[PDB]
Amino acid sequence: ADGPYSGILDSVLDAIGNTPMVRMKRLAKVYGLECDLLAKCEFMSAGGSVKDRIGKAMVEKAEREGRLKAGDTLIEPTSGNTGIGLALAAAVRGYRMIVTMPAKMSAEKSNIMKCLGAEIVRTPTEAAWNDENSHMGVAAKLQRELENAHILDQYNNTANPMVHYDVTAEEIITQCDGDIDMVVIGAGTGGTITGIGRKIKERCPKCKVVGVDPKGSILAVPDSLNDEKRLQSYEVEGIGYDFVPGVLDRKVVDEWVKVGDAESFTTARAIIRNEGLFVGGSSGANVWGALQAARQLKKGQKCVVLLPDSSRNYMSKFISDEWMAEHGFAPEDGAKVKEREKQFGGARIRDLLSETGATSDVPFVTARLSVEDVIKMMHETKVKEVIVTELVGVLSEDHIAHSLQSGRCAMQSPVKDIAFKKLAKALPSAYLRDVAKALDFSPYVCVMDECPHFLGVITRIDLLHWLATKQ
Amino acid sequence: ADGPYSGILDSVLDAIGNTPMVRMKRLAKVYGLECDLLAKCEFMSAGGSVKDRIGKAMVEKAEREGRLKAGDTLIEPTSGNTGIGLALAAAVRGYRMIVTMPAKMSAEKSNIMKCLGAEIVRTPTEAAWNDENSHMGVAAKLQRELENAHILDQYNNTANPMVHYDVTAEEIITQCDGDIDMVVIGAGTGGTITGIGRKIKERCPKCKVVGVDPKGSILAVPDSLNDEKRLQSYEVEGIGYDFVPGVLDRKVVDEWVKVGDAESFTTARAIIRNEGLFVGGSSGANVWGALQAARQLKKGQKCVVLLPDSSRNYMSKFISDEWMAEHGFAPEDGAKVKEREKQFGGARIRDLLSETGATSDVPFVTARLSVEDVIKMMHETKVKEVIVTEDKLVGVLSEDHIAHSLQSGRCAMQSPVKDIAFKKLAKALPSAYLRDVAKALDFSPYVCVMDEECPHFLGVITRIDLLHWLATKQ
Ligand SMILES: *Cc1c(COP(=O)(O)O)cnc(C)c1O
Ligand SMILES: *Cc1c(COP(=O)(O)O)cnc(C)c1O
Repeated sequence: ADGPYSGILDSVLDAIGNTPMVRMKRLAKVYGLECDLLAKCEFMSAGGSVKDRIGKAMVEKAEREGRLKAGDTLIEPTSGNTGIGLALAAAVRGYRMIVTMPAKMSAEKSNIMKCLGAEIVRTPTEAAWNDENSHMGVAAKLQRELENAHILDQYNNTANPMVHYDVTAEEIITQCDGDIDMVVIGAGTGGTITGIGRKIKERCPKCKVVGVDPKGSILAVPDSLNDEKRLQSYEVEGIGYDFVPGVLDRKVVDEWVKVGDAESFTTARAIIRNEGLFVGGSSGANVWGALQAARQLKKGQKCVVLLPDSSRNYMSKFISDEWMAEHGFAPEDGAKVKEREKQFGGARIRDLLSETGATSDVPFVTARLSVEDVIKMMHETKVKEVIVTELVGVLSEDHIAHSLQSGRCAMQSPVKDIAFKKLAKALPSAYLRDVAKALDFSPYVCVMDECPHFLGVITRIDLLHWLATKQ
Repeated sequence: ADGPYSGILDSVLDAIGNTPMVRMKRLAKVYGLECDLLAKCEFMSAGGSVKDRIGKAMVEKAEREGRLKAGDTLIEPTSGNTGIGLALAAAVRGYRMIVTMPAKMSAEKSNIMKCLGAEIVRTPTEAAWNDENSHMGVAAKLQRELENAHILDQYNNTANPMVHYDVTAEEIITQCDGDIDMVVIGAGTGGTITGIGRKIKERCPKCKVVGVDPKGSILAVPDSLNDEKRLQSYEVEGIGYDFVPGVLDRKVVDEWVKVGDAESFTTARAIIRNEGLFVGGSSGANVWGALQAARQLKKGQKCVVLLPDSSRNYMSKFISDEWMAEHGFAPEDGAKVKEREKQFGGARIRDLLSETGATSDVPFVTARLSVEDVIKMMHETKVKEVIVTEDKLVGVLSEDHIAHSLQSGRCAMQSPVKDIAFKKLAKALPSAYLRDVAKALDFSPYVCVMDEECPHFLGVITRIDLLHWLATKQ
């Protein structure tokens, strides 16, 4: 029904948590998983991350003990999500924010906490925690040098594990009705996995707890798992560290699963494709860990896995196939890239223009002609489309007539006002895959932008016609 | 309590909606609005848009009437959000998706609809609806040319308004306990405003219904409100059209408010700054319309405004200050750009290097020196940091990281310097202002001056140096 949100909320802080649990039947069918893979969609919170809970909780704990007054400054090292949570709490309750985060983290997080009025200091990616330039070290320095500064230190604050122990684990227990068999959590600061695993093993001791640690970190036990890649940076952000935080109770976890960046990202893409959950890279890491760990289970029993943050923090980072190509990551089993690679193959627009028989050339105009003369030329030449020379764009007779009737195109007005400005430059050597990719952003694709002696325009409908000629 | 999500959900479609209502006390205090401004945070749905509801429900209607079977293809013209909703519905229930959307719309929508495995064809932005190259006309053509293809036509499908009439407006009424005085809705296809306004006027006739359409659309009544910008393109996505959709009943709405791009985006950033709602531009337009319409209201009464979609669809578009500067929009009264403009002004890094006093040339290394020789030279020169050459510029190296990596088993003594150097860096020049280097420091930890006369760098600059400079002023 409507119990948590049926009322009126005083602020965004009152909208943190209460994240739904969804069954990943399609992904399990894809990967051949017998058990029920449940997903705690923590990325659906108000801040789009699991760290909203610990941010709100640290702020409430600070205010409860009188350790924090209005106008004070908050400094916090984070991979990006705790910074966003604390910036939200500060913008709501009137606190100043100064964030220290490594340069490796995506720019979306920095821009988001900039929109929230948080000063952001960046730290080198390769710097260990001991260094003078670590995000925690720079946080401590800023705390020392600044007046009325505060650091809640999510790496050691007791609120971080205790709140996942109090509300999050209780949420998953109440919705799973107590019957939980396997719990897969990503290992960052470790407060989440500690709290959740402890609270679920208290009331459901038969449940197994497996932690996910990226290849590069030293959080998994024993070190024989880390020796694959020790202290080497990874493209996934949010999980893994070069030290055990105070809130991480490594004795709560039963298994550890090392996951690389490629597997994490391809599993996140598979989640988005098959389930429709806009999740982050750490979610893909956790889901691949679950796919590796829960294979011994059968139907009936349920394995819950966390989805820490949403795609918002990595919109331009890993959703874009170009960045996946620059890193050489397998995009997905079922995706548009491989579909186009299979259907088009090595076909280039030379083959299409030759098999069609387009020995014609689209007429040209000086891009400053009047509507009267261009209408005369369009009616006398019998062709439909025209491209304006110099590129400015394209112009069709239908748009000409409709805009002239719509009161936007006077007869004496220049063509530049009524032309189509969106265009994509191509050349005959380009493959059909790349022009199909470019058509995702531009409606038309003009060729030959040698000499300006292009032949015509190519669009998606022509690609579908080409796909109908073959096969 | 826990009523809607206390159980397990079979799919993502069962997790859309149920969006909470938040009171925007801080934004009202900032803008000086006496009444209670309620915000329906529709952007927090599973798909991050208000169109998730209409997509799910149109698919439910198609399946319930036997008009849709597994394996079929779904085609729909959209500004980006209805496409996302129908793509989620298709990926879950096993349908094929082909989307037609104008090129004006953001690239994040295109990329995310590619992630759901949907074919995406674009249409020219300046194309009128009568053109055969418009998204709706191209969708009709694709339906004509393809087998088992269907168009649900959110512009004419009666599910679109009736869902907001059935569930969304009921949610608003239950959350407001019936007492609603004003309701402000953005006018795109017109389904949401029609449905919600009708359902509230049925149960709360005292409630006024105000519609928001961008300057450029012709949905306002009378036409004297459009003559500002007749059929002029706008940057906001989701609201306004060049024709009245079949679902929009313009008689349901009482007032109309025109909003431009600049006001919409400035109000969206102000919402993000003061309330903490990662929301989109059309919501800023709606909130500006509400601020201009409910000014006459007094304390106690409630003015409800809908926020259709989230910032995810405009992450790189309007959250980034660079693009808003490219379009010349006032970012916000209180923001980092104007704060730095005020605190720093026209100050350049030469003033900082002169006031502190550099009179020095930072040590330099060939970036292939052994750790033995670099530690020897650093101890003999007494300096702390060093800059390493090409193996362009590679970066900086500090003795702290040297020692800590050496003991960490990551720095051999015979290893090259490039292993331990910092690879994130930003190129600067003495003439650069403090504001631009402060902006660049948001992405790079270090900033080196005068890179590539002669390659004679004068020093390295960090945020702490800017704070120390601000400590010499008041
Ligand atoms: C915080 C976070 C996690 C989980 O970290 P914990 O320390 O275990 O709470 C996972 N992924 C991302 C991206 C995160 O930001
Ligand atoms: C669709 C949409 C609207 C309005 O849609 P209606 O159905 O006409 O209410 C507003 N903003 C955005 C971003 C949209 O996508």
